[PDB]
Amino acid sequence: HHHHMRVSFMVAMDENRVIGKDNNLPWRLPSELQYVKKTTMGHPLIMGRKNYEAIGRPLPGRRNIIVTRNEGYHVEGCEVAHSVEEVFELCKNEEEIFIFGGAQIYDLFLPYVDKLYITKIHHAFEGDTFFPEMDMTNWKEVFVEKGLTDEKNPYTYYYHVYEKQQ
Amino acid sequence: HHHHMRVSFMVAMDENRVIGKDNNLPWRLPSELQYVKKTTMGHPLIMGRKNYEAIGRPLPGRRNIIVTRNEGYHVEGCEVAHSVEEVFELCKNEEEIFIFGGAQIYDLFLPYVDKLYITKIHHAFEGDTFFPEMDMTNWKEVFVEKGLTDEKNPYTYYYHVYEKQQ
Ligand SMILES: NC(=O)C1=CN([C@@H]2O[C@H](COP(=O)(O)OP(=O)(O)OC[C@H]3O[C@@H](n4cnc5c(N)ncnc54)[C@H](OP(=O)(O)O)[C@@H]3O)[C@@H](O)[C@H]2O)C=CC1
Ligand SMILES: NC(=O)C1=CN([C@@H]2O[C@H](COP(=O)(O)OP(=O)(O)OC[C@H]3O[C@@H](n4cnc5c(N)ncnc54)[C@H](OP(=O)(O)O)[C@@H]3O)[C@@H](O)[C@H]2O)C=CC1
Ligand SMILES: CCc1nc(N)nc(N)c1C#CCc1cc(OC)c(OC)c(OC)c1
Ligand SMILES: CCc1nc(N)nc(N)c1C#CCc1cc(OC)c(OC)c(OC)c1
Repeated sequence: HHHHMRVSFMVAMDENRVIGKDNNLPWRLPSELQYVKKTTMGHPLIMGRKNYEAIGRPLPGRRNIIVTRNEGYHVEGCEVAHSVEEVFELCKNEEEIFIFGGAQIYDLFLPYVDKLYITKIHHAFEGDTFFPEMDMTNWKEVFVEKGLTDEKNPYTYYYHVYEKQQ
Repeated sequence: HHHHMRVSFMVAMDENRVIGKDNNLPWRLPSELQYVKKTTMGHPLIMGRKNYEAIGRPLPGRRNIIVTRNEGYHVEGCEVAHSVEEVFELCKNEEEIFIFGGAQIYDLFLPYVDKLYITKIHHAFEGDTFFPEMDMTNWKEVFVEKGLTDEKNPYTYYYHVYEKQQ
């Protein structure tokens, strides 16, 4: 609408939409992370404050934008926004931005998502944090591929990309 | 028109519109069945008498409505209707109803379909029962996604959803 960048979600979730456990990731898939790095590289990452602090460091090659209500919050090598609109202001001339989680930030940007890069992990983890439900009416799957399952990547998972039609 | 529920078709068919063989399903896709259960949950299932009897049991979490000309027909845990209009009476205040087959019941409700949930299986099965032809002009595809193909689900198939424009 009023904003001009493509708003993409980047997320990995399990069979029951779990994305987190005890303020961390419930699984380790190095190959899935490499897919994430390659796809997001050169584009802003929009992160909830909690998500960012668990990561602990600016992710290289991308604008790191942290979303917080804390008006005195500052991190070296990162930009801080306090609302959806402030993100939109900081990113006004960007081609595409990646909403990178976690759940509160996914909920925040849900009315604006144009494109969904969702990895689906075929396992039911114990967890406390969930990706929001989405009505996929007027969305089309434009990419799907099986993830690498091996000794280092011990679950079955698929990369999916959906694009909003309206 | 005069009825106020959305009339949805729920069907799985192959390359030649085959839906049945010898009064049963020509394939076993448990993942497709999982999609069907999730999509139809909480909404009425409208089933031809033959379709229902092959299933043999009320499907849980949904109003089971059986269409038959047999005026003395009764099944515990299900409702019986004898015409399209009687189904519309039973479902007058429903949000959406799912025409669940088989072919005679799809034929019956064809003039009233608003929405199509079609699974397309990329294989040509031997069969005797077919989904009726439909002119898709004035229909828009509002969702498409690849189904899961694996050891338990040995065919390639896609979920499609179409909505009628008029
Ligand atoms: N599997 C996956 O794809 C991913 C998993 N995760 C997981 O998710 C979990 C973290 O998610 P979650 O707990 O939801 O936290 P978030 O990352 O969503 O961060 C929540 C914080 O965001 C800020 N915030 C929330 N709403 C607003 C608002 N309206 N305006 C301004 N700031 C706001 C607040 O910061 P403040 O308190 O400073 O005001 C809040 O504490 C972790 O387990 C993490 O590992 C995260 C990303 C991806
Ligand atoms: N792949 C898929 O998506 C699906 C496949 N199927 C398959 O389809 C086949 C069954 O289809 P089909 O043989 O056409 O049978 P139906 O399920 O459509 O049942 C036909 C019965 O419906 C009743 N009926 C038909 N017309 C009317 C009417 N105008 N008024 C009142 N009742 C009516 C009659 O009941 P009565 O004789 O009692 O009077 C008739 O015998 C099976 O092979 C099944 O596995 C079924 C559903 C889905
Ligand atoms: C699970 C991966 C992931 N996959 C996908 N498809 N989208 C995402 N948004 C994320 C994510 C995330 C958050 C996240 C990323 C990380 O590496 C960059 C982390 O370092 C190891 C991390 O440590 C706590 C937490
Ligand atoms: C093939 C599935 C199916 N898929 C879709 N997309 N729509 C449908 N309307 C049906 C259907 C049907 C009929 C049907 C359902 C069943 O499980 C609930 C059955 O039990 C195993 C069954 O056994 C004889 C017959």
